[PDB]
Amino acid sequence: HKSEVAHRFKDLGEENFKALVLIAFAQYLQQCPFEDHVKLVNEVTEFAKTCVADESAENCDKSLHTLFGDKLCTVATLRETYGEMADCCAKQEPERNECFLQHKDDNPNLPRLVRPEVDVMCTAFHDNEETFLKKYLYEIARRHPYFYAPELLFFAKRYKAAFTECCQAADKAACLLPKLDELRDEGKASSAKQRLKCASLQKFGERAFKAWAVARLSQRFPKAEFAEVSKLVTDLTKVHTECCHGDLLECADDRADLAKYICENQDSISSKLKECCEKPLLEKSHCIAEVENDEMPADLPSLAADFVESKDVCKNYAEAKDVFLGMFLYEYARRHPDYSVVLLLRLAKTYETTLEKCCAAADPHECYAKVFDEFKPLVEEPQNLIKQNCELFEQLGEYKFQNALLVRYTKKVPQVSTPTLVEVSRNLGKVGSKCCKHPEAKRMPCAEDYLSVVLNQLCVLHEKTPVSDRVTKCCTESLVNRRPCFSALEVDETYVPKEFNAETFTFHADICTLSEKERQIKKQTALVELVKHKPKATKEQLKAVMDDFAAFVEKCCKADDKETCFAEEGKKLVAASQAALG
Ligand SMILES: O=C(O)c1cc2c(c3c1c([N+](=O)[O-])cc1ccccc13)OCO2
Ligand SMILES: O=C(O)c1cc2c(c3c1c([N+](=O)[O-])cc1ccccc13)OCO2
Ligand SMILES: CCCCCCCCCCCCCC(=O)O
Ligand SMILES: CCCCCCCCCCCCCC(=O)O
Ligand SMILES: CCCCCCCCCCCCCC(=O)O
Ligand SMILES: CCCCCCCCCCCCCC(=O)O
Ligand SMILES: CCCCCCCCCCCCCC(=O)O
Ligand SMILES: CCCCCCCCCCCCCC(=O)O
Repeated sequence: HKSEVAHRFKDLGEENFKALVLIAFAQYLQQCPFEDHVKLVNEVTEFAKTCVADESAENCDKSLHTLFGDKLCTVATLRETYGEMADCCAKQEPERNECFLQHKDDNPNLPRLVRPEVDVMCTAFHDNEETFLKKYLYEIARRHPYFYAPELLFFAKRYKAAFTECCQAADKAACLLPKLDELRDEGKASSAKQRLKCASLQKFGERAFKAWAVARLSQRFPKAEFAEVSKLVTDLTKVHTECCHGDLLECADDRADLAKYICENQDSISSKLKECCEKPLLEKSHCIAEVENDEMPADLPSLAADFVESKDVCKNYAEAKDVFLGMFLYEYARRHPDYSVVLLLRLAKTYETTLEKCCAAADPHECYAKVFDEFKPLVEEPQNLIKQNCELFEQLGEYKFQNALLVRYTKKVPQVSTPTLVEVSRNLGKVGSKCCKHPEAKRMPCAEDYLSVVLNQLCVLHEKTPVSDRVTKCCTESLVNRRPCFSALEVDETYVPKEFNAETFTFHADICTLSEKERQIKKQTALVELVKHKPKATKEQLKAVMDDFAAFVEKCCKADDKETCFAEEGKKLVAASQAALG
């Protein structure tokens, strides 16, 4: 178009345009105050309106990258605040934009965002809704500078809905706080999955990513032909390749192009896309990314015909090995939306290993005739793991389920920092409560998506301050093998029990007046420390100390001299436990 800024303004609408301009500036200029950014947005928006009124007005024909770069280089504090980044202004495009991307700071060292009191938030929301929400959008964007801006805008709108509902409700905090907890977790997860996809693309390569995409789209679009799934896989891998490079505009265009193609070819792809494809440009690709699986065709044949029984297996394989393997994955994935993607990838890797070995024998058919028997234990392992864990979760409930995992995992990797052991076990308990509520058919995909997040949260923390060779091995192995590796960890036999420390197991009256969450973490922290000191304690011995501890807290909270009860009966609890263990 003659004026790309006018085209964006008309396509997005003013409100959306202004919010995305704020995010973009915040993600590049992560240290400038909110008020500086608001002025930039207003200036850009007033310029944009000139172009909408006259596409041939001055500078309206300039590229969005040129205009955006020119505006960054007008920031007066650019060299004093960002130093080296101000030298990108001496360059011409496209080198100037590439230079700017290189100086995005993923660890900007900003203070943690403190959640205000419910009444305080609801009052700010009423008195200045836009400043309240937009400031938070700026705070989140500068802290997550690679977070795809449209999706950040989508979260902002869900927050707005939470505040308009709950701030006019009788019990505001009971309404609002769980909504903010759930939204924060979702945003954390979404951010983590974006980073995970890019990290995996670079380490393991384009081929491995295309395999993941073949499985993902085949489950989603089971009625589409292989050739159509494979075309979509190529474009999706290009979308993620570009998007991981970090250029928002290039990422947005590539995504809009794929959404446009998908929506123009619904009849060849899926019957679930009609609603997404009626949505505005801004939301189309995100809607499609989250579309529900289409219903699979009825009476699909067994895979044994084309992949086991046919005389042409090795011939078809050797002609074009990745196309044949992609076809195997497509046929398996479309039939099993109830599998994790990595499970489907394990089956493809198993089939490939068998074909490489067998097609070289004189009688390949005999060699690979039982290959579908090798899939059975691979399928059953996560299936059984899900059944066992969900049944234990129903028996124990979320808190006690977290403590079951806390003990188990402290014993396997006692060297991990106690805060990390608590957070990971807590989050894994949340995966149980979320996914176990699903029917069996959807449990394993649910578990995979949330475990990907939790386990990479563990890996990156460990990466920063490593402690255990076994955790680094599971974190650096095949992502397809990441979950089985963590599951195969055994109790650390060579761990030297940590030395007793008195104040670690000293408790005060503050525990009674703490929030339920902080009291849970306080107790979970001490349970980890208990196992790190007595790693060989049996489950009976541990339950007894936990039962003793529970009596000690409820007796000393109702005590009228609370402080001395906690000290006196605490010395008793510790001395009794030190003899009931070891
Ligand atoms: O934990 C935070 O600091 C945090 C606090 C928050 C959030 C988010 C947060 C994060 N995070 O993990 O940084 C990611 C997010 C990703 C998308 C959307 C929102 C958030 O929106 C309101 O208060
Ligand atoms: O990668 C995925 O999980 C994903 C899965 C998908 C997709 C898309 C996906 C993504 N993504 O990045 O999420 C972006 C997209 C952008 C434009 C069009 C489609 C998609 O359409 C169906 O299955
Ligand atoms: C993309 C996010 C846009 C706005 C999100 C914040 C809206 C106000 C709620 C912030 C309160 C703190 C949230 C928290 O710490 O859990
Ligand atoms: C200088 C960049 C900010 C102004 C232009 C931002 C345009 C973002 C496009 C958002 C629409 C994406 C559509 C999609 O994801 O499919
Ligand atoms: C569209 C190309 C599909 C190619 C299929 C490759 C064969 C499937 C095996 C997948 C192995 C992935 C390696 C890994 O990440 O562990
Ligand atoms: C409490 C943990 C969540 C519920 C049980 C999950 C079962 C283990 C993982 C299942 C499969 C994950 C993806 C995979 O490895 O194939
Ligand atoms: C925090 C360091 C220890 C991390 C322990 C690995 C977590 C195991 C994930 C594998 C599936 C979890 C469900 C299960 O307990 O079987
Ligand atoms: C040497 C150990 C001294 C005794 C201290 C016991 C600390 C164990 C904390 C038990 C936490 C589990 C209780 C709960 O979650 O309700």
